[PDB]
Amino acid sequence: SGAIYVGNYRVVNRHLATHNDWANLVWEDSSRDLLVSSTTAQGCDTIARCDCQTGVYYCSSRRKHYPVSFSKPSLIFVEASEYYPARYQSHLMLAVGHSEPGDCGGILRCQHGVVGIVSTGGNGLVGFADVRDLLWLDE
Ligand SMILES: CSc1cccc(CC(=O)N2CCC[C@H](C(N)=O)C2)c1
Ligand SMILES: [Zn+2]
Repeated sequence: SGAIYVGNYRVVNRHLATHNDWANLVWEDSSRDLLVSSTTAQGCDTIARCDCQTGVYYCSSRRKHYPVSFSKPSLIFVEASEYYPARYQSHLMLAVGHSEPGDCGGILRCQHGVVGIVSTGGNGLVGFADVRDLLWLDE
């Protein structure tokens, strides 16, 4: 679990969105596993606007942060799950690092701010949904 809170927006994994997220829907994209809902309170976070390929993510299944080198956002095949059929997930960045299903929502940050959230993983890999291209989150 986890979310990004920026301005009057809440960014979560689309497969973990609640009934309240869908009732306050701003934008969603199944191909990115992202959903953004509106909030009444002002959010705690800053979004990075950069091309960093290193950062640190929070891993809830270890209660620890880990440094990672990650690939640039790209289209990556993701096997079928209870939430989606087998498909290409876009804007996904991979890195070597521990992850389990409940780690989705953990934030990846660089020195400039929030880069994205855990969305996939397996076999010593961890995949992050990028949010740096969503310029409208800042206005
Ligand atoms: C098996 S270790 C693991 C680590 C992190 C996550 C997972 C689960 C996983 O990748 N998916 C299930 C939820 C939706 C995801 C998606 N973005 O399509 C795919 C598994
Ligand atoms: Zn950066």
